Amino acid sequence: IEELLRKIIEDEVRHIAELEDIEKWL
Amino acid sequence: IEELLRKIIEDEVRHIAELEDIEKWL
Amino acid sequence: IEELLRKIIEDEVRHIAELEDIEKWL
Amino acid sequence: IEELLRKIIEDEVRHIAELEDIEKWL
Ligand SMILES: [Zn+2]
Repeated sequence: IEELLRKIIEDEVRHIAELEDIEKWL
Repeated sequence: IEELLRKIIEDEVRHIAELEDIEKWL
Repeated sequence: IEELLRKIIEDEVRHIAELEDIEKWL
Repeated sequence: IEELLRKIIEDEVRHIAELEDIEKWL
């Protein structure tokens, strides 16, 4: 479970970058 | 942007499965 | 923790709707 | 769309805190 949560956190972190980039580009 | 949003959606979908699994196991 | 995971899942579910809507509108 | 993306980012940010807290507690 701990390693799985780590993977989910890493995804959420990538989403912050990706969504902030979309915000900038729009 | 559309392909990027698709990738983010796919991640969020995986998170639903993963978090629901953690809920079941806990 | 179980109730907190439930709240996170609910958010992720809302994101799928919101991101799919953005996909449609773009 | 820009305001909606902002709301999603805010949720993802809360998830990082919440998931990191779960990691610490587990
Ligand atoms: Zn998310």
